[PDB]
Amino acid sequence: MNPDDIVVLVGRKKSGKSYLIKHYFIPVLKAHKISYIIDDHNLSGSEYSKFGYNATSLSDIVSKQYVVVYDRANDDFFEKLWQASKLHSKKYGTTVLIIDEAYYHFKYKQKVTPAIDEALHANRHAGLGLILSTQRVYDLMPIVYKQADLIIMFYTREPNELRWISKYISAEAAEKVKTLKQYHFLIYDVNSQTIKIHKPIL
Ligand SMILES: Nc1ncnc2c1ncn2[C@@H]1O[C@H](COP(=O)(O)O)[C@@H](O)[C@H]1O
Ligand SMILES: [Zn+2]
Repeated sequence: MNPDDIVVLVGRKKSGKSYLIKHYFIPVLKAHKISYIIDDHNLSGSEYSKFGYNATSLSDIVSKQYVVVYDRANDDFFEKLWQASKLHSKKYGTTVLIIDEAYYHFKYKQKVTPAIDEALHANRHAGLGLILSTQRVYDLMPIVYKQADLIIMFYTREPNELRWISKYISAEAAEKVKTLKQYHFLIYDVNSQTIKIHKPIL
């Protein structure tokens, strides 16, 4: 794998999306001593509170190695977060920014600020990987899928979703996602146009 990859996770509630982040991605990052920042929008105790230092200021995001951000509010937040995260990776080296409700920052039809643009196109220069998760394929700007290194998808047969997957990801991906069993997930490697059907994690 690669710490500075953009990984997009797509699946409904209880599909196994969060489980994959909590019991695969997070433990493997830790084990390899890859630092991470969790931009957490779910609530006392954030969904990801157990997995890092619960930051209460921008300075905490820069200075703590494993950090959880409670994102429950100004509209320039991502720009602030992004700035803080860049300073974080200068200190800790390559860092994964984990965003569990990615449609907050990368929603379909939203304007693209320079920060969002850097996040999608220059993330390796910035020393920052991304793990973005969303409920439906069509929640995010199509551009996110074009810029992804890896796209992970759980079962769906929703026709709008299949059309988006064919159009912006892979028509072959759109074929295989229809037959995924519970907790199984398709991995599409954007760079090698490779598909792998992965079994449920242990
Ligand atoms: N091996 C497994 N892979 C994925 N999900 C599992 C597994 N075993 C149990 N689950 C259940 O699936 C939930 C994950 O759903 P989600 O909120 O989409 O992550 C967990 O909280 C468990 O209740
Ligand atoms: Zn956020």
